[PDB]
Amino acid sequence: VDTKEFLNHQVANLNVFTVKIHQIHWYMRGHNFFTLHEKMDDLYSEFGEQMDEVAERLLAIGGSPFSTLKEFLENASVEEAPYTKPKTMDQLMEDLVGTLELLRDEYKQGIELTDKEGDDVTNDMLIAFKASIDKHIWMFKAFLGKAPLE
Amino acid sequence: VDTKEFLNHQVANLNVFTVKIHQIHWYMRGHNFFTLHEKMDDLYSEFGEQMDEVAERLLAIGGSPFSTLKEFLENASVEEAPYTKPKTMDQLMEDLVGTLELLRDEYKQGIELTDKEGDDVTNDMLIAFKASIDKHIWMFKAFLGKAPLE
Amino acid sequence: VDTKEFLNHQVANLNVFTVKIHQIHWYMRGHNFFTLHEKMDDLYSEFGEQMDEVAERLLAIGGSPFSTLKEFLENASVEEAPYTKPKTMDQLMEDLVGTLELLRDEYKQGIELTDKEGDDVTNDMLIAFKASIDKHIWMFKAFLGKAPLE
Amino acid sequence: VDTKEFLNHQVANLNVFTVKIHQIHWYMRGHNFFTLHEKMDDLYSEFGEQMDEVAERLLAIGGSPFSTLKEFLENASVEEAPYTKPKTMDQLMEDLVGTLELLRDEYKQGIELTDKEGDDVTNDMLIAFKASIDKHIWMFKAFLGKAPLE
Amino acid sequence: VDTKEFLNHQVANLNVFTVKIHQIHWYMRGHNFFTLHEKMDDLYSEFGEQMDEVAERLLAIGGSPFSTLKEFLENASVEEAPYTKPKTMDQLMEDLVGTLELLRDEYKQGIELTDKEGDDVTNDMLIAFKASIDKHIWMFKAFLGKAPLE
Amino acid sequence: VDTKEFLNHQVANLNVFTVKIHQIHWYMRGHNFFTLHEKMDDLYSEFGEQMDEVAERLLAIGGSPFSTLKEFLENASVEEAPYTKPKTMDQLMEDLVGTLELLRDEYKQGIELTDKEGDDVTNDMLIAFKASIDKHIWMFKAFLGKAPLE
Amino acid sequence: VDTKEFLNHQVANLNVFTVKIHQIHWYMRGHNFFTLHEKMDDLYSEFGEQMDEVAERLLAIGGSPFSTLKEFLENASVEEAPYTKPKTMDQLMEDLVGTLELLRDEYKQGIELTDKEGDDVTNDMLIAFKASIDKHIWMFKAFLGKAPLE
Amino acid sequence: VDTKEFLNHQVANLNVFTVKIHQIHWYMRGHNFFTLHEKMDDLYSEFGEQMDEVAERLLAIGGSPFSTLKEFLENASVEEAPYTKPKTMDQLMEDLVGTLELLRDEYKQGIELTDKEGDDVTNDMLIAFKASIDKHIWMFKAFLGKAPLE
Amino acid sequence: VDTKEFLNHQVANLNVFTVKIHQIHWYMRGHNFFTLHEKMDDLYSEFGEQMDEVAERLLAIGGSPFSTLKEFLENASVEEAPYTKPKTMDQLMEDLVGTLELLRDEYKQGIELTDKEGDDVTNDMLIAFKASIDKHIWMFKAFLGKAPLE
Amino acid sequence: DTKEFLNHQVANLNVFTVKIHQIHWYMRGHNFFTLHEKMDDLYSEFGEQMDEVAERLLAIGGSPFSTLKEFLENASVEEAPYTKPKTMDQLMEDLVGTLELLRDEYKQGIELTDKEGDDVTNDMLIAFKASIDKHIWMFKAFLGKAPLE
Amino acid sequence: VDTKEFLNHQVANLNVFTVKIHQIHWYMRGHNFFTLHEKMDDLYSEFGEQMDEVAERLLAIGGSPFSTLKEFLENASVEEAPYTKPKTMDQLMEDLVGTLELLRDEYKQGIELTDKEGDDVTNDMLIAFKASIDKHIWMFKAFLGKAPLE
Amino acid sequence: DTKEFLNHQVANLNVFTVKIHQIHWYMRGHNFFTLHEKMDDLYSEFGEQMDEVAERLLAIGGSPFSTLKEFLENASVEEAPYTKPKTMDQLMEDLVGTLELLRDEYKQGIELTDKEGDDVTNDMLIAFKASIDKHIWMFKAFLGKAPLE
Repeated sequence: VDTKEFLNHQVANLNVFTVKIHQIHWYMRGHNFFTLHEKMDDLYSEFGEQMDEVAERLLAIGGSPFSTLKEFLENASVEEAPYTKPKTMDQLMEDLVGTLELLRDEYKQGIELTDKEGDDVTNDMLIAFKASIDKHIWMFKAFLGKAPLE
Repeated sequence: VDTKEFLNHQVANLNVFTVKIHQIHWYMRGHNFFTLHEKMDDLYSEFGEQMDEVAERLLAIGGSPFSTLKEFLENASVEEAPYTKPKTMDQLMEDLVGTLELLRDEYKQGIELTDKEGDDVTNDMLIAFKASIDKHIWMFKAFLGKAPLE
Repeated sequence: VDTKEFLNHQVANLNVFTVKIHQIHWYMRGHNFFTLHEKMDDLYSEFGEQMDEVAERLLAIGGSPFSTLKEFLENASVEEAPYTKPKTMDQLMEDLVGTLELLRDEYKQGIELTDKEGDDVTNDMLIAFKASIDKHIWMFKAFLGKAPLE
Repeated sequence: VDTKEFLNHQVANLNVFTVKIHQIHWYMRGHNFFTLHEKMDDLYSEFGEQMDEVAERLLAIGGSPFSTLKEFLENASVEEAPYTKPKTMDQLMEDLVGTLELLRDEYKQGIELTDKEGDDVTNDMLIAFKASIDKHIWMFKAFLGKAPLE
Repeated sequence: VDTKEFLNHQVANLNVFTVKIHQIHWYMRGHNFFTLHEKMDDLYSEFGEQMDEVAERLLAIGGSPFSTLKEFLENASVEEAPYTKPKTMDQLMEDLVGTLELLRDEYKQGIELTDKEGDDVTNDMLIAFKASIDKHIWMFKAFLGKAPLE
Repeated sequence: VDTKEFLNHQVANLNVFTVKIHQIHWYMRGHNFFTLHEKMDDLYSEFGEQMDEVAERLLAIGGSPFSTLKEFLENASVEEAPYTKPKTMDQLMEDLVGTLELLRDEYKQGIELTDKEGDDVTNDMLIAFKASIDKHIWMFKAFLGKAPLE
Repeated sequence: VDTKEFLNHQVANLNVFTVKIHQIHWYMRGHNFFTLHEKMDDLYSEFGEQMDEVAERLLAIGGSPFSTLKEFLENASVEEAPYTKPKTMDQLMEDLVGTLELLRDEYKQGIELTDKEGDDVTNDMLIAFKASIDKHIWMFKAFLGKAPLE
Repeated sequence: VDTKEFLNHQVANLNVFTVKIHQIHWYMRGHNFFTLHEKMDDLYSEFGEQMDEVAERLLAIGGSPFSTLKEFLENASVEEAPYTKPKTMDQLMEDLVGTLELLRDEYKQGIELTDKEGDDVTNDMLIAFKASIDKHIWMFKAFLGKAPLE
Repeated sequence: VDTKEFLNHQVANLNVFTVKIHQIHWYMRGHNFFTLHEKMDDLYSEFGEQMDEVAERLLAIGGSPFSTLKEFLENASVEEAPYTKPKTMDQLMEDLVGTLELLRDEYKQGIELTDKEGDDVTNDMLIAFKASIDKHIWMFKAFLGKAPLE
Repeated sequence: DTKEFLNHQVANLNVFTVKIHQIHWYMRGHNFFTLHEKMDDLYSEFGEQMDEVAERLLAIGGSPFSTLKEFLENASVEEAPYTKPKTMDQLMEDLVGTLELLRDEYKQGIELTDKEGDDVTNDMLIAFKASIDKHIWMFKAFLGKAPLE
Repeated sequence: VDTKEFLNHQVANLNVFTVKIHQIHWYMRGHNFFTLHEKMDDLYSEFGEQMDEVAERLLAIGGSPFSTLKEFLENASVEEAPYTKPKTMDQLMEDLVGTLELLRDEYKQGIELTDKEGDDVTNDMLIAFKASIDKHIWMFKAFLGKAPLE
Repeated sequence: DTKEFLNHQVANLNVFTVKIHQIHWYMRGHNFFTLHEKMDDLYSEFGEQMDEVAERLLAIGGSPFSTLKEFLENASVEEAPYTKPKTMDQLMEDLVGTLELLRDEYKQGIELTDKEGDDVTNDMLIAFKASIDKHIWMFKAFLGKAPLE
């Protein structure tokens, strides 16, 4: 697996993720609704920007980003489920935290990979994104009454 | 079809549409690249906001929006295709104009539908969206050297 | 009943309502105090502006808005009660949602009435207000762990 | 008359009207000069925008807007007279109020017309403009010490 | 009388007063309509904020603010009258100046009282409010062609 | 021709010119549509401001500005034609550049005239406007692939 | 008389003038109070800036600006009188207009003088200031129901 | 104690207090994490500013503020404890409320002290700070479901 | 002396003081020119606003402010001298510090006076001004290498 | 070493910004307005790169070139007088070429500073290269070409 | 020493350092007082932000930041001394520059350590902070007339 | 003529902005922060003068110099490499000197364009000179000197 395949894989991942953030944003209920609803708006913007930047980096290294929902589903390792049963706020936030941890570890693989391949720019980009992702994992786990690595 | 089903269909449509806008945004080449590149960012934001407002309206009337790429693919009438053969700027803009016209005509059907069901709010929302889509159809058709309805 | 009497009635209702928003704003306690306190400031501004526009529209059609607390009490259908026994955040929010539902249904009546008398402008105004009120009913009921319209 | 002809007619009307607004802006005298001078600047921008939006709407439905002073004079029903003998602030404001009432009633006819032809977007646009015109008529008639419908 | 009762009394007074400002804002006519209309918006905001700070200060000292129109009418010393006969701009402004003078003198009483009970914070708050009210009395009486305190 | 009549003549010119800018704005088609569409918006604001400043200067020197479309048509040397046969983007831009060169030359005569009459203020004003016009001629001729003085 | 003496004379003049503007600002009474009071704030700032720029220009040409009230009184041709008798709004505005006309004519002498002396920078500065002064003379005379040169 | 010693003591207190605010900011967990996390950012800035202003006031009256952590620990009466065992949101907020009450009462003593020594400026400064502290105590006690003085 | 006479004396003082600030602003030379030049602009604005607020307070309590340079010269205790012999930056700053100390001590006398006359508003106003002056005395004395009270 | 490289890039970046102005002044064609404003943007961005590089060189104890003579004597970027405007595609080709030169030279600087343990200068150059790569994609797309083409 | 302990040690360092910046801010005297006073304000904000970011990073990797002055004193290697004997501006700046060089070198060890442990995020963060610190050392040493590495 | 003058000032202004950067990078002393930011301000202002002059030259049918070589060959402003930082007073003396040179040359351009009937270029140069005179007063005051001294 090389840099282009990793960035394209993350394009698929991030599209599935922003749709998931919309799902939480729309279906959440409970006493933390206002704060976590606005917060999901913030996350949607942030990872939409991550997605645009990953696609633009892929383009800049001569790659071709996935650009259809078909390709995003076919290639993403992030998972999604239709919202049938009502979920508690904690359950939605655990789904979010799980996806954030997936994206963190996959980005770690991308950082190591781009280091071996000598792609310093992509490396730096992935590191910055991971920094934000770690911050979120800490904050949302704090919401869940848990330690970041718990 | 009723109002809830129509709005949900438009949620699917707009997700497919915004990803299509991203496709044009990433893969376009030619002398108009900078202008239409920024223009695609603007359209992405605008129809992202349309989708947000449609989903929020569907929520406010007791509906349940589609919230996965699987559901969007299963329900959208907007057509997507992976970017394989290279396309000219005029060709990408013709795809954009085509989907805008589809959304226009479906929005007209939704306006008549909601006006028949007595949902005044959704009616007004759809009319505002159509106002904007008609403007975009005029402008992009002008870019293509054509009259709006031609 | 005609358009003028309806708008004036809503002047009375909206004054009683903004004062109610102040009651909730001042007397609320519980873990969501900070978020819901700011939220009540927002609602006070929003419905203060709704009240200003209803009065200005009433003036523009040749009407005379109620302009004293006495007239407001005499004509408003929104009910107010002095704050004697402590209420929980959920009790205050249920009162708020109740008044929002009252305003939604009465605004629906005004939309139908103004559409019957051929007052297009007042109709459009009430429809925009109802759009926002429906949004609020969804969000606050979501705060209460309930579906909108439930 | 149909929708296209009506919109074009209002383009001519709005050009004659904005020029009249400039006339009052330039020639007014009296103790309310500073307030009403700035106010005329505001109206000039607002009705310049109405004109731009009416023309863009006309373009979007396949029409061809008038685009010369000759066509405006030949087609406008708004009436203009060169400033000759000095006029009082109340006289100029009466001219403005009269033209505003002309535009109000003609917009009423257009709202009915677009409602008959099923042009929902143009109907909504004209309704918004009429809301603003009604507000202005109330305020300027108040300036003249008169009721909005007096 | 003590500090809590005074602040609550001013809650009632300021609610009756802001509604009065709305009455003047809506019903005014004459050559100064535009300037005094905007000015009334400013006063409504300013004394709305004074009312919010008086209530928040009352809460902060362990008091319970009046929070209904009924309590406001029952306890406020500011007098309100329904708008039946037309009033001139000068009559409305004289009513406004009168209520400002009432508030000035009562605030003077509260400054002396709170200085007597050792409530430094409430004293400082009332003194700032009186500073502004005195400024308003000067300016509006100047509008009336009169000296302040005359 | 003296200074007052020169400024009034330019009031007419600038009114016919801004309407022409609107014509180009509305009827343009082709690949440069978006950039030149916004650019025409900018030019309309700028030359509207020049016109307002010219009229205010005419007022300040004891003049009486033209304030009707009839006066503008009778006195303007700028040429207008209703948009009948379709024109290319280069043709509309060549019309615009032509009118700009007309305004440049007439302003040159106004600068010489005002220097002759000792009108330092109007001289300075016309020089500033001419600076702007010269820049516009350079940029639009560069757009047309032409030298500024070509 | 040379450039330095003229600029220093205008430093004295402008200081006396800004104090006069404060006088009008403080002592004015009448129905135009709010507009003309704020307007005097605007004028105070504008001519304070003229004064700073004249002094900085004098410094830049090797001169030494007056910098005491003593020097301002001893050198200014603008006149001032203590406010003893109450004046009407029109009387204050006539005093202002008179001072503006004095400053206009003296600036005209400075423009001619700096032209003969070849001081283009000071010339341009004085011309810009005069442009504003003419605009004010027109506007304030319009307030007085008079033509600018009347 | 005199004014200088009191102000220096409050410098030490405010440094210990801001560090405590950071402690709560970092270690909080629970469903209100996002709101109270931002809230702690706000308090950290506000009380950082109180500290800066207290120190600058101390400098202005000829005192010498503590300027090392050692002096802060040796002189502060605010008490700090390292975060060891996990604490609930209510436990941390109780610590904050307690420290706020300590600062409130000590500020009361300082207001009396500066009032005795005739230090009007420091008296006023401490009164403003106490107003803010009283507001915070009301709000945070409301968060804990308690009355401000309970 | 009473409150009105004191405030009027301070109007005279502050006019002389702001002109002195302008003198330092124009004539200063040395390595600190840029910093102290901007600093003088800031002080000019600040004490200009002090003078505005003092005059407005004098108006609000029924007084009549001095409004000519003649009256300011006749009544101010602040000393001005024409700039003849060149002065160093330290010397100009010592003049500034001297006048700031004069205003401080006179403001202390006014604070005691107004507190004795029971004018709480003017008392608070003067205390705020003294707070700022004490800060400035600290900073400029620090610039001069001195302790505040030295 | 690192100092020699950064100073070289000061010269390169001064020649480059002057060239950006050259394109800004001499461009003609239907894309004039968009690319004219675009050249303003590029001039700001690489003006800032140049300032930031010089500040880094100073921060590590170096002395930046600060005269046009030193820039000409040291820069590897190439400039040519325009008599003459050239087509828009020609100017964009020149710009893309200089961008690729700066990209590759910056890559050499990243490797150099990595070997020398200058983490800060390494990070700075990586950030600049990220932007330069984006520009190469966009201007190459303008020219109807793939990025690495 | 590992990454968690390194970051915590830097939390202590940055707290002692910001308090030191406050010391310099408060006690500085001399001709450069104003510029360096504001500059110390800026440094305090910047290094406060570095400290907050370091603690948030420590939290994100499963660490527990020091959160008391006692922990800061016991763990910080940055040196502080109470301000007793007066110091010159160059002495305070030399203390500041010294602490900056300490932080630069300790951050260099943290960069090497984090590179060793594979902590790409913390590595990148420390590099950004070190970039800023290197710039500050250059600028402050230039202020002291010294070379950066001198 | 006017075109020759404006193009000469393009060269002058490019040499000047590079010199402003030179002062910005090499200054040391107690006034470092104020004059460092001040040099940022001057670089922006004369950068804009340079752009505006070039745009005027284009607007009158000229072709601006657009390479460092042309700037060196045509500019009357003088530059010297700094090895070497120099005192703050020395850098400010150099700056004031270039400002006076630009002032006098701009005066010649005002007279020239006045004789040639180019009112626009005349007004532009007069505005620039106004600013340059203000700067000469302020920097001369910084040096403890009278403006025309």
